[PDB]
Amino acid sequence: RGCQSKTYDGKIFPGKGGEKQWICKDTIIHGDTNGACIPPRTQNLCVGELWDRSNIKNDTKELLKEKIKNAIHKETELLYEYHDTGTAIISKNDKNGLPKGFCHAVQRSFIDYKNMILGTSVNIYEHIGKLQEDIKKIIEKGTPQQSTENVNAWWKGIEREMWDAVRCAITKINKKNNNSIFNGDECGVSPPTGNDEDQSVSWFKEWGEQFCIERLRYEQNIREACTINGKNEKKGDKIQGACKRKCEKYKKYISEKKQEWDKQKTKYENKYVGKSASDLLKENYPECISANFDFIFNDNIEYKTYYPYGDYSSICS
Repeated sequence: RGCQSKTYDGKIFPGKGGEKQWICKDTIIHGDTNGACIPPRTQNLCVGELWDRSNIKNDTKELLKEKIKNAIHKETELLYEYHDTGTAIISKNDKNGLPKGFCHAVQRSFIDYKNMILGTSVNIYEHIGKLQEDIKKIIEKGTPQQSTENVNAWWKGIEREMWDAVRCAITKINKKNNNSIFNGDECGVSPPTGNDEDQSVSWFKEWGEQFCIERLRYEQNIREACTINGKNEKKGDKIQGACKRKCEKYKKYISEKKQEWDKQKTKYENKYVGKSASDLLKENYPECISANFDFIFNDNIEYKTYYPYGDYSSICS
């Protein structure tokens, strides 16, 4: 049942809206994994074979494995379409001849599958949930007794194969264009690892890439509306028409993103002592280089007065 074209950042043209939004949950004690804000992509994860209610209550680990593989293959195929058509927010920016943001999206969904199966899934997500309980039962009955350790070992034992589903799907795309010859290793010869394993970090990094890309889109729109003629617009007396409109859209945007930033920044910096949320985003995404997060999301009252449009207050005046 299902696993259709993605819609998490809006439907693919001629499709209208249907976009999903980041869902932030109050993070209590976090000793193992978690994650503060759930990505729209994660909410659109192709589960189908696994769930819709669990559909693996009485399956064997071998059949569980084939379903996971099928889900991963389809997810990769669907994400390719979503970024290729330039519908995903992170694909809009610029563009092997892989669509912009596609590899990052696939890596993130792979990590989401891993965490959903290991039971170490950040915020107990509605659709999945009880799915993890049945996984543990299937594994416990299907493997030699030495419970969370057995599921972990099982995943490690099949991880290479699951990643090959991604590589295989990438090569299967070689039925479309001859602009590039995909060998399947474009998104990495091995699955994501390191800090990317921690779903909390993966989600925050995704939030940051999207945020920075949208910020640049607002900047371009602002520049086109506030800087023609020779220089001025709404410098003069106050902010005029088109320039004010674009600047106001940005102010509104930052206002909405502030809550998401605070929660993720706090969770990340408290778990990774010494490391800064700003560095994490700037070291990973080119789009975040020009973003001064501390300035953009400053809580001072003097800030909203002196800089009504945040970091773009000078272009907006």
